[PDB]
Amino acid sequence: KPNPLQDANLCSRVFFWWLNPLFKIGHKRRLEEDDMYSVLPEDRSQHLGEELQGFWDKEVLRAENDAQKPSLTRAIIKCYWKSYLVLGIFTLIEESAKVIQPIFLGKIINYFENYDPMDSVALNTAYAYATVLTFCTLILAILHHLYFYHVQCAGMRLRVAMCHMIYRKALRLSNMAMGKTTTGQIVNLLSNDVNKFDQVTVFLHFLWAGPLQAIAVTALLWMEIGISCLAGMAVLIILLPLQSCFGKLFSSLRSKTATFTDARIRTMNEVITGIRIIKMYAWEKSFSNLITNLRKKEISKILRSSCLRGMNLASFFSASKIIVFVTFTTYVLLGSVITASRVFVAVTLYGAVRLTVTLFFPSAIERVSEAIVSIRRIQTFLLLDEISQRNQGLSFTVRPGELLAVVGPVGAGKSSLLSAVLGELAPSHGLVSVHGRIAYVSQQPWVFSGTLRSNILFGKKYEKERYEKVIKACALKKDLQLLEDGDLTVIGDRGTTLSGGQKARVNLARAVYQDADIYLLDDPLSAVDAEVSRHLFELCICQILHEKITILVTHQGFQAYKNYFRAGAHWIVFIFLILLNTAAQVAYVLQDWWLSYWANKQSMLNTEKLDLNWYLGIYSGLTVATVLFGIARSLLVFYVLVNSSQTLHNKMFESILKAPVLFFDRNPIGRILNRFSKDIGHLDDLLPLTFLDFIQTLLQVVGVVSVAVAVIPWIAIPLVPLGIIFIFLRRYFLETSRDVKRLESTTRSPVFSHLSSSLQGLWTIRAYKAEERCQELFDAHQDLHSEAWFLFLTTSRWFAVRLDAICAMFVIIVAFGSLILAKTLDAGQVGLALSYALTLMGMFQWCVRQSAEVENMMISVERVIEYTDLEKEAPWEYQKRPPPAWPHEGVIIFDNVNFMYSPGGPLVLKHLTALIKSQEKVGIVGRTGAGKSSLISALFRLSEPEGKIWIDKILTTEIGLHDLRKKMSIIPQEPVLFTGTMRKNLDPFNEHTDEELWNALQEVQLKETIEDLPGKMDTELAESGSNFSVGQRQLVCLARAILRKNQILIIDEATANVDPRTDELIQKKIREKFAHCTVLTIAHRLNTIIDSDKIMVLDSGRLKEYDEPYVLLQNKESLFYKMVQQLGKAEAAALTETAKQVYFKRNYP
Ligand SMILES: CC(C)CCC[C@@H](C)[C@H]1CC[C@H]2[C@@H]3CC=C4C[C@@H](OC(=O)CCC(=O)O)CC[C@]4(C)[C@H]3CC[C@]12C
Ligand SMILES: CC(C)CCC[C@@H](C)[C@H]1CC[C@H]2[C@@H]3CC=C4C[C@@H](OC(=O)CCC(=O)O)CC[C@]4(C)[C@H]3CC[C@]12C
Ligand SMILES: CC(C)CCC[C@@H](C)[C@H]1CC[C@H]2[C@@H]3CC=C4C[C@@H](OC(=O)CCC(=O)O)CC[C@]4(C)[C@H]3CC[C@]12C
Ligand SMILES: CC(C)CCC[C@@H](C)[C@H]1CC[C@H]2[C@@H]3CC=C4C[C@@H](OC(=O)CCC(=O)O)CC[C@]4(C)[C@H]3CC[C@]12C
Ligand SMILES: CC(C)CCC[C@@H](C)[C@H]1CC[C@H]2[C@@H]3CC=C4C[C@@H](O)CC[C@]4(C)[C@H]3CC[C@]12C
Ligand SMILES: CC(C)CCC[C@@H](C)[C@H]1CC[C@H]2[C@@H]3CC=C4C[C@@H](O)CC[C@]4(C)[C@H]3CC[C@]12C
Ligand SMILES: CC(C)CCC[C@@H](C)[C@H]1CC[C@H]2[C@@H]3CC=C4C[C@@H](O)CC[C@]4(C)[C@H]3CC[C@]12C
Repeated sequence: KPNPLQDANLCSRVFFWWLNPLFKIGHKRRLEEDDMYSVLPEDRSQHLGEELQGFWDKEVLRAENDAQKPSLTRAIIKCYWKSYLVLGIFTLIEESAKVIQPIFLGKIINYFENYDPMDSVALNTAYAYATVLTFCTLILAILHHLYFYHVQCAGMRLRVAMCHMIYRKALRLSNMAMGKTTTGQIVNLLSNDVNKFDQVTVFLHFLWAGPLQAIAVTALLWMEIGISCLAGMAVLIILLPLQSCFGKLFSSLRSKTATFTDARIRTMNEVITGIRIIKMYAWEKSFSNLITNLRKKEISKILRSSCLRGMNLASFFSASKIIVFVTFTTYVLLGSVITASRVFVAVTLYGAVRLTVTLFFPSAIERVSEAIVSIRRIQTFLLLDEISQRNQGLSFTVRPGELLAVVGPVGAGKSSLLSAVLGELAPSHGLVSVHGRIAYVSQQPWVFSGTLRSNILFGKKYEKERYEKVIKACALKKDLQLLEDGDLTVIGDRGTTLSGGQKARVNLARAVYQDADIYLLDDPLSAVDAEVSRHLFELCICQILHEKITILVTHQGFQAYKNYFRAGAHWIVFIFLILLNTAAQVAYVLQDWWLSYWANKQSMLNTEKLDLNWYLGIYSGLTVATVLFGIARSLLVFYVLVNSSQTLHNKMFESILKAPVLFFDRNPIGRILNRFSKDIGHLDDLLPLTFLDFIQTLLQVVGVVSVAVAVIPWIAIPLVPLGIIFIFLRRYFLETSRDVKRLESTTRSPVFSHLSSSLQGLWTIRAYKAEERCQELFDAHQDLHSEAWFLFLTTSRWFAVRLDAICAMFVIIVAFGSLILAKTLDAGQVGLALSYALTLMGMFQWCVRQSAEVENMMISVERVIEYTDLEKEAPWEYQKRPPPAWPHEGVIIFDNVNFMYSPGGPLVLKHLTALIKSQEKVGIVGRTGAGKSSLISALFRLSEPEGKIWIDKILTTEIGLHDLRKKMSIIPQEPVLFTGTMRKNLDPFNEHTDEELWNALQEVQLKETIEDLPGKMDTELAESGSNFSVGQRQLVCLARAILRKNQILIIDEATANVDPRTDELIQKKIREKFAHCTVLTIAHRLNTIIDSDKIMVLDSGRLKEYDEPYVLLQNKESLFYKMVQQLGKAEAAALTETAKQVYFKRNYP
């Protein structure tokens, strides 16, 4: 993949003319990894890493010789100073041009001030000054992009070399070092701490170009207006601590909102995870109340932070107005007069120095601080003790052809012995002599990123016959056939596409194919079956390894915007907001126009004087109006958008609380929580800020264009082509930038994956001498990502060059049409128009970038609105409320009941017809998934069933959901305890008394177990009772059932893996607590339901038998007797005897 940048001229490199085919291809179709350009030889990972490693080694040697600490910063400087000096030269030139061009602007205005229609030498000099101004504009607009690309490439090179050296160090760390650190510390310092180097170089040269530019601008201002510049300079200086305090207060406000956002997200996770149980118990109202309280508490602080951010933006908007106001107020109060040549030179110089002071210097300070911190961290990492290069009283030897075996309990030291053999255990005393290639198998299987064939090869050359022999010996044919691509299938991190046995088999195959002199195996057959383990142990060891040293360890659009804005406030508020923004921009421009009018009226004079009171009063009024309107616009925009976010969140949460269980079955929990964690997070604190910034910048651009058009009406003619070209160019760019932005995102993850895999299997990597091959693989992975970072930089520069070309064409048109039509213009108009044209720079590009960011961020709004209108089940309440004691008896009649999880899916129940008399015990038996689990769903109307179900001669489908689910108790398979007090977990609605709760706890025998915590019952618990036992949770649910005290009770899978003592306790309490309540039990074991009055028999969703268990046991052809006989003989006899005893005791007293 040749890189056309290698064969480009200087003219083709300044304008990025070599990137056109890529944009054409991206416009035609989509871009893949085959469409990228290979990196230049000077940008390869190995080259940069080796250079920086040599410099760092020299620095470390010098520091050790001089007996002091080494400096990674000093090494980096000594490496990159030569290449970073020339960028300093060009930034010096750029800042010089920025400072210089106001002088020629003022000279053009001065020509306009002494207009003589007959003189031509003055006109020629004015044309020359305009030409020099255009040259400065072209220097600032054209070459800056190549300069910026080189500046960013320097930081990219620094980051790549950093990553290479970090990986090289991490590949040889000692065991004590690995014990001190973790596998996450190495990953994070390369995933987030090395990215500071991409941004440190952009602002690195402003630390000396900020103060110098400020001093030069102050000197020029003193030359122009005099001592009056000190007021503007004082305001500009004061602007820095104000911003520092704003930041220090916003951070404090945000750290207080985070503590509520986290609690809200945790509660959301809990309710989403336990949605079936919450719907079963009808507690959605309580959870809604809790979430509403938390959301309101978070929203208050979000409102405070939004107000602070709006004030910050208003201050940024009106700072220039305030500076110019104070400067010229003192200028005219000291006794001088106002002229257009000086006013609009001071304005331009103040604008330049204001951008420099308020943005570039603080950004440089912050990024340099972060970079220094990161360099300190990396220097700390690069100095841990490393393994020395190979130059109780264990003493044994092993010869080739000997299958040594070690058998012992866990913790004996077999793994430690193998590590000592490999050299991992440092010999405190004794001597270990190991010579030759060593093959090692770790206890835990390890598979690195790549394919199965690549994993087996481990970098070795592929051989067909050897690979086939190894595969056949390892019995991997079935595992290969299990995959789609066979042996070429890509295995993900931790083998997500395979199993543990498959990973172990692949590792064994790789070890065998490596063909080492010494073979070491650790726990090979523990995680696999019997036949495969025997086949391995025989035909891959006793024959293959019979000639090798062996040691073995064995154990055997537009609607989106419309809805987003309509959710915020009524359309009248939108009209008022539009008017407010328009008035703010109008006043902002009218202040400058008033300065121009003052200059013109002073010039057209005569001694007569000007009304200072009048002019200064109108000036101050315009400034005050500008400031107030900016503040109002910012506050109103923030309030409206935050209210929109709040309303959207409320509607979405209310809709998802009522969505049926099918929606939660179809969607994963993480996907559900993403729209409450990330999308709402955007809508709450980033979209309003981005929207307000974009609106501000767009209105400023419109104001500049409007001033230019108003001064010279003919400028509206080239504007139509300049806008059409801009629209088409933006479409053309965005058709490829969005494809490039994802390549650099999906190519970054393999680096971290390889890092994690190499860290995990570091012992296996070092067992063989194949570590340079892993270094080369890491180099290739890093090259594949620097291959897309290159395009990310170059396409952005490509777009910026053409945007700057359009802006510079506009500036040139203004500056030359002013002189062409000089017979009708005057100094004030010319100065105003030309100064605004000069300010258009940077503003245009920032507006475009902010528009792109807003369009990117609207996806969260689209997702939130999509979840806002989900499906809704039957309402919780109906018009006809039931009698207060509708559970009179509990007789339940099923008549022609067909139930399916989803419409159009396979059926589960087929024509169920049965009757359940009050106060009887019913057992349910059958196959797993054969309709046993759908009975509770049909009875609780989780999915609306087909047919008629009668409870006390009332139809279930005729009464509301909350008026039905609340009157029948449920005991789930796995009980869940919700976060909160025991009082909350036993009675969320507070419908009972403390004495009743204590009585229930005594009945379930947790009262004594509870009354020893620091709190009586209000102790906070962990997620789903992590500090409690399964039996404890079951008894808590039993206490819930007793407290509810409903006539109908249903148990589903009571005991699965609980201790027999708690099982017997639960069974006896269930039997002796609910004598007068109808109980339906769905049990997977026949011991618990042997004494039931009747047993339901289900066969593939068909009701087969409905009679007494003894009667069914009498018939041998009955399904119940067959399932009994499957259990055994003695247990079957005991169950039959128990059924006979129950039948005799009940029916025949
Ligand atoms: C980005 C910057 C560093 C490059 C732009 C050039 C500048 C270094 C400036 C500084 C002083 C300027 C000069 C100052 C005064 C004049 C006199 C002026 O008037 C004439 O000599 C008459 C011209 C004519 O008759 O056409 C022409 C422009 C010129 C040479 C200027 C040309 C541009 C100069 C060299
Ligand atoms: C007219 C020109 C030549 C003046 C140049 C400006 C320097 C006198 C100052 C301005 C900003 C300063 C930097 C601001 C921030 C930092 C980070 C800071 O790093 C630390 O050692 C502190 C740890 C941390 O940053 O958390 C101190 C040095 C340094 C590079 C400073 C070095 C001296 C600098 C370049
Ligand atoms: C885009 C729209 C909806 C914004 C609001 C309307 C503006 C386009 C109007 C409202 C008031 C207008 C101003 C009202 C009066 C004048 C005086 C006028 O002064 C002169 O040049 C003549 C001298 C004189 O007025 O005696 C210049 C235009 C200006 C500033 C107008 C500029 C255009 C303004 C700001
Ligand atoms: C002459 C200039 C100042 C324009 C006049 C416009 C004002 C009449 C409007 C425009 C912006 C409005 C403000 C926009 C945003 C806010 C924040 C908003 O939220 C809060 O302060 C919290 C309210 C709560 O928590 O209930 C309350 C209304 C308020 C002050 C508005 C009050 C009325 C304002 C100042
Ligand atoms: C006196 C009138 C005629 C104008 C004379 C031009 C003078 C003032 C110009 C010419 C060269 C200019 C300097 C060129 C280079 C730089 C370095 C830059 O980082 C800050 C601005 C600064 C320091 C400029 C300040 C202004 C400057 C000294
Ligand atoms: C506050 C913004 C939104 C709009 C109001 C702008 C006001 C403050 C400005 C803009 C245009 C100005 C007017 C422009 C021209 C003249 C003609 C002169 O013989 C008397 C003053 C008068 C009439 C000015 C008074 C102040 C003025 C009305
Ligand atoms: C951003 C949008 C919504 C509103 C911005 C409108 C502003 C920037 C425009 C609209 C009308 C314009 C004015 C129209 C007419 C003149 C007279 C001319 O001799 C000097 C400029 C001046 C005074 C213009 C200054 C800029 C102006 C006030």
